Amino acid sequence: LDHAKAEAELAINIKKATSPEETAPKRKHVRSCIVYTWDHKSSLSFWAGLKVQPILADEVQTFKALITIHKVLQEGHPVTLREAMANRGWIDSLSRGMMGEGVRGYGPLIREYVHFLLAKLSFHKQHPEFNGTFEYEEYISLKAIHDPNEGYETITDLMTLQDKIDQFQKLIFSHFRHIGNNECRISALVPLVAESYGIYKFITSMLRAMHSSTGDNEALEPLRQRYDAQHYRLVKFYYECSNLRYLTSLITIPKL
Amino acid sequence: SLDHAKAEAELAINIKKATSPEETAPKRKHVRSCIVYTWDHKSSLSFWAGLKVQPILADEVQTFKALITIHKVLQEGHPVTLREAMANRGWIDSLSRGMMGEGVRGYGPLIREYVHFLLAKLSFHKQHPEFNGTFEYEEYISLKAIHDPNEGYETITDLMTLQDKIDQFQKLIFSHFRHIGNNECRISALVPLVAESYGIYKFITSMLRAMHSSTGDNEALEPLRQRYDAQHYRLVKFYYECSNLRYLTSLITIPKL
Repeated sequence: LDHAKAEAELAINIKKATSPEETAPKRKHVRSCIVYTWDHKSSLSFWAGLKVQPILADEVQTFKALITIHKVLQEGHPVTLREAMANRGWIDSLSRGMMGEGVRGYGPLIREYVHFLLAKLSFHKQHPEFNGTFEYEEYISLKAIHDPNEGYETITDLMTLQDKIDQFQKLIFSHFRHIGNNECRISALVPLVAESYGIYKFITSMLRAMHSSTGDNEALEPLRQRYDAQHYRLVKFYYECSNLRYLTSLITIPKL
Repeated sequence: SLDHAKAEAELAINIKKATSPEETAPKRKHVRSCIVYTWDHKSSLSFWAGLKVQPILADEVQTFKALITIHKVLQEGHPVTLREAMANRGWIDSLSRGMMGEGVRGYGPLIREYVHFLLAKLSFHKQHPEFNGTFEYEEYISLKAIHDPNEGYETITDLMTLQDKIDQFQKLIFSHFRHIGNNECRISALVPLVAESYGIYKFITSMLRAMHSSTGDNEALEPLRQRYDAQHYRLVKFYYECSNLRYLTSLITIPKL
């Protein structure tokens, strides 16, 4: 069967994406996990595949699994987000540090990632119309007229998610050991840049759209103030990212 | 902005849906519509009047949800809302009295405590109209405290009193958590209390810091330092208990003290 071929191949992708190698999850295999969700309009074999891995024995393998999960939530078929809701309990179980076991010290990073991913899934449950990177043009195309009162509440939820990303990236930067490169730690910043920029772009477009063309727009000033605060804070994050040679080799850091 | 009569009619629908008997958080877009109304018309009078022809007191969940909605409108509405709220103190008080007791679902004590807190909040804003409803930080308030330390002392004391009200109320809300049910309606009241407590905390911290440099009288401010420390440790515990609530953390960032 070519069906059994497809299942066998995804199993290899998940395995190799979460190997013991202390670096970024192998891109071709993470890419193949993402593609699988689009090809079959289903992520069920992805979640099943991760559950049968020997990933809890090494905290690097657990951390690489969470990076892979994050990327698949971001870029996979929309159903991936829906099917992730049933796996909240399993995702929460990864926040342990049984084996690893703090020789390289990923425990705090694993707990912070699990907290973030559950917060991401909480948002997508509340706001199912979004895709994994909060695309504005995809979001606003689904209806003719959009409620600015829903828009206000949605932005404050996104800003709260932006705060979790900023806390998490700062924790990753603190864990950088001086000599000998931190490629696995730095690789987690790749989807965090994508997440934070996705949020930034949407809030920019939506907050602009909500402003009445003339008048003071007094009601939106709390969002403007928090938007500006998060902008300058995101500039600092992206400046620190642009000075990492390994991170800039993987992605283009947004300007802002 | 629409026709006045038609605008009040649409606001009535928002108030109705926000205060429905569904044991949930007040439906957020309708609470937002109530807040936005005050900015659009530069007046909260329609909101207060709209609440008067919305039956809520027969159902404890509706009454508690109404008090959450009132709290959010006081926080985020046009500044005139706080002034116009003063004439509705008697009515807010009436929501608790005509006593029920516990109630079937146990919102009775939470209702009475929310009314108690909201009256204390309005008492503060009457005495101290320089602040806004959400205690959005303004450095100017600490500058006033530098130049008028007698006034600053009294304002810090009153801020601390309001902080104690929030601490007592949040403790009561946590004690009424039930293992059956998502606790969303109860937890949706904690959200504005966390926001308000932090705003108060930032003001107390900055004003008390500013007053030590200006006056140089460590003996006179010692009671405020003693109370500050106590309230700090309480607030850490409050924010710690909130950190494990996933509905709350999805809506607001908990401060790290």
